[PDB]
Amino acid sequence: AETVSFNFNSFSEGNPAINFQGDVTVLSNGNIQLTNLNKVNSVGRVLYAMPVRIWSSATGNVASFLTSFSFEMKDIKDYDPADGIIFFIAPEDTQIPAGSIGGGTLGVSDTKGAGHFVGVEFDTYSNSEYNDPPTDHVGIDVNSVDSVKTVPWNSVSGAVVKVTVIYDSSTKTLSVAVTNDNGDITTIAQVVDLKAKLPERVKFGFSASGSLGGRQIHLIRSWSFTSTLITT
Amino acid sequence: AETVSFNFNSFSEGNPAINFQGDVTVLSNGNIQLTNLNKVNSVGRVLYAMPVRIWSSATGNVASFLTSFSFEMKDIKDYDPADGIIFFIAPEDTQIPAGSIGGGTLGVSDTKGAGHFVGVEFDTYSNSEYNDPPTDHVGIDVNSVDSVKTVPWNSVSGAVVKVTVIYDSSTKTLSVAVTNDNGDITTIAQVVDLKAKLPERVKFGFSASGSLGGRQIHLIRSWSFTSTLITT
Amino acid sequence: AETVSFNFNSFSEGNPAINFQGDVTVLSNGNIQLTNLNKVNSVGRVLYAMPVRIWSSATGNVASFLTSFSFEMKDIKDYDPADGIIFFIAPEDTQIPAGSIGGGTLGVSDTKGAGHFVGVEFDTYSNSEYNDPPTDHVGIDVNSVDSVKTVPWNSVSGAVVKVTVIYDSSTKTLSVAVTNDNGDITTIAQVVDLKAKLPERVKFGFSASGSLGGRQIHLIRSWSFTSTLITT
Amino acid sequence: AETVSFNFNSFSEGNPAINFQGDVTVLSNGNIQLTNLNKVNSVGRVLYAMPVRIWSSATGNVASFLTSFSFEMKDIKDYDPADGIIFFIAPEDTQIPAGSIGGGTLGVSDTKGAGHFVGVEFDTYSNSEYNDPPTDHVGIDVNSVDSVKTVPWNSVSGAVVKVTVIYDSSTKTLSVAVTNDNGDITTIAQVVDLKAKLPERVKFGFSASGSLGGRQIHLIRSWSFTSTLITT
Ligand SMILES: [Ca+2]
Ligand SMILES: [Ca+2]
Ligand SMILES: [Ca+2]
Ligand SMILES: [Ca+2]
Ligand SMILES: [Mn+2]
Ligand SMILES: [Mn+2]
Ligand SMILES: [Mn+2]
Ligand SMILES: [Mn+2]
Repeated sequence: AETVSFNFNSFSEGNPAINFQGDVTVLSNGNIQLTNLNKVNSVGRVLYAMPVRIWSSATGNVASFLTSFSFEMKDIKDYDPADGIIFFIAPEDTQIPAGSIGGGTLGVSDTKGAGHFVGVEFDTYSNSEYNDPPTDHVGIDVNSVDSVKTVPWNSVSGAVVKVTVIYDSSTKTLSVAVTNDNGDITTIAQVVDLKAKLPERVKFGFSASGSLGGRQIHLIRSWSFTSTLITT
Repeated sequence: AETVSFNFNSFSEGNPAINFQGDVTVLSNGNIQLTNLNKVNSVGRVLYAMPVRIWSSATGNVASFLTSFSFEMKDIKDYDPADGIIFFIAPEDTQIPAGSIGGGTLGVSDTKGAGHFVGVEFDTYSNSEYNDPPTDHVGIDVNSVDSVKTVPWNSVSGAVVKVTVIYDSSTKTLSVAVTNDNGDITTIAQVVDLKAKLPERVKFGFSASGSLGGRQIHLIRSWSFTSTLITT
Repeated sequence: AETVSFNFNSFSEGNPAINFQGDVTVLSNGNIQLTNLNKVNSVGRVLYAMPVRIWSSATGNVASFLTSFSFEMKDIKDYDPADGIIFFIAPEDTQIPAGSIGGGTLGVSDTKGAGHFVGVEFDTYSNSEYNDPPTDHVGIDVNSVDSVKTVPWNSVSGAVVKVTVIYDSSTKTLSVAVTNDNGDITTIAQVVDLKAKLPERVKFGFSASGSLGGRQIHLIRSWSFTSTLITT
Repeated sequence: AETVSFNFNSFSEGNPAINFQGDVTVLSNGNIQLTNLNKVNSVGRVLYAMPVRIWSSATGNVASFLTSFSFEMKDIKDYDPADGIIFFIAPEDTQIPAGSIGGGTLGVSDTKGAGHFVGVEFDTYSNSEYNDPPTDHVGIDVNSVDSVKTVPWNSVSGAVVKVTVIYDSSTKTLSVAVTNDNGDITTIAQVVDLKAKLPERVKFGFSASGSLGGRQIHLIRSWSFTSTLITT
């Protein structure tokens, strides 16, 4: 029984359990703000320091994890809300793409839209070049921001959103259940083999980016985590 | 969107929001002791008053729901810790089986271990008659307690456990993630069609049965559920 | 040397192991409920019947003890949560203060809040009448409820809390580490010469007190304890 | 609050959560074995991989921590048991003393007997040079295997121990509570200022060494940590 869990009701520049990437910045309160509002093509990402082992080439067993977080996006004239937020998983050596252009890559892929990540994106700005659907949305991305599957979601300025991902390794089904402002929930799922698209040890994080014409406020609020691996 | 949401920190026998059925009683703090210990073949069930439409035959759309709740199963000599609690989903006119028999029917099935329902059971006694595993577990039950899928679980006496369930209409997946005391977490997932296996309107609830020689305590401590069915 | 250890996962009116006092009552899930909620100025206590010897005058040595216990306190309209639970150590003949008054005495002190005992008080009502910190606090008490040491704590309604308490004799330091629900721990410590405060043999127990305006649910869940006295 | 909890009921090589040093090896049943037998002057350390910041230069606050763990020492024909185990706290960039003699240093101090580290030790071999007591003892070490204070203890071949440590920041009182196979608890405490003896960030871990004449089995059955740091 190999478990790894943690809790964050407020973050802070300092706590080694958390490492920053890009323009993340800690707020007077406790929240985290990924993108910078004055930089062009900004990119921010944040992830748990110590990496997590999600499977053993020894037992072949895959790990199951339960997570949940609360973010919040918010408009800001005269720019356009973009591009959004992505909850990802990446090799223990993941850096913000080389000279990343930011924009709709969500700071996790390259210009073409690819990279070595598996995540959940809360895309608010529909990017043609990546086959985004003409509306805001929740989607599953694998080694590319050209989501494998998506789902009609609605970004609400100032709305405090709440997410809950459940990974059942016995089926390898990634399950996402978003909890909007008003109550309506949005659910998305996609059977993705982690042991096949990711290395033994990986890192869990949050990325958010903006273009030149679009910049929005990206704040992460809470992120509890627990992942158990079985070894026998 | 046609949503339905509620949250219970503690209940009562009066709050018409809850339907009590049988041995079900209510502690002096809000916990719902399902089974009675002095009675043999006891059966406790607590449905959620107001029924919920989980699919419109007109639109074919199946509702998606995210629920999380907490229970507790504490031993009591000289009996056995059987059979356990079950979070089921059954038609709006559902009632404890005609001339029930506690035991491993859990208050949802007949003698043959059959019935009209869908649920996540937390089994602690191996009743070979309905082909159960050899140890405590968590199974997904479809019109039967002879589970469709099982994962080895570990019930702990006087252990506050946490269950989070996500049903994603799109994939018709019933993701289950248990969070035992210590920290380790147990998960099991499956594909259920509800619509296929159920009427448009039903009720969500818990249940607990108790054989002749084996009785135990089944406390339901908290419960939140939010269902939504896109339709328009 | 001479050790005295025990363990309680449940209790039950019909066990010579514990003396009941006040308005105490045992629930169906094996839980000592201190205060009864339909009475003004309620005081129920509970303690190990067999008086334990913490120190002997012949040798001059004091014993060290290790104890852990868990309790649940829960809110309810229309009264306000108070006053709270207190783990205390008193003389072998310790009785509930003559003609109690409830309020911030926790069943150990009188009207002036002073008595013969030494205990840990998980406080929920700021009884300024006894120089109480303006928030749910934690503190060590020595012959009164006008704490020597206090620590901002935070009691969560309907939340299961654990507590480990250490008392080293060589330093006579009372260590206390409260583990809330969410995980963070609140701790407090102090120097206390039991030998100079309490008599050779003393009983250990729990006590909760209510008032006319305010009341709440006091649940003592489990209790294991161990103490060793050097005899040379 | 900035808590950091984890816990292992068993260990496994590779798990990025743990860092192994020296002669450390993991047994086939989840136990770690700090020392090597057929080797001379064996030293074995195991650290919680990720660093925990034990104090903030911003507020000046220390953190409190509640950790408990289980260790076992067994005799091997006809090498005398030596020297013992040590739960320590030291600067993250902590490595095994270059050219460590092992033995009475337990591999956390040099020949002289000093080193930058705080820690509780379960010493079991009279090392005149380090002013150790005449018998198996326990002690709170502060930058020297020459314990600031020790108490009599007793290593029992193949016996499993039970230790609970609590460091209350409000008093800077590190208190330990041992539990011999038989039952007697063993308390010892001391005021160590983890704010003034170490650097904001440290690593926790267990170290075990030996000699040529002295050798033995050191196993660590399970370790569970938790440390909250208030930041406001
Ligand atoms: Ca985009
Ligand atoms: Ca059964
Ligand atoms: Ca008070
Ligand atoms: Ca030594
Ligand atoms: Mn997209
Ligand atoms: Mn079953
Ligand atoms: Mn007080
Ligand atoms: Mn020593």
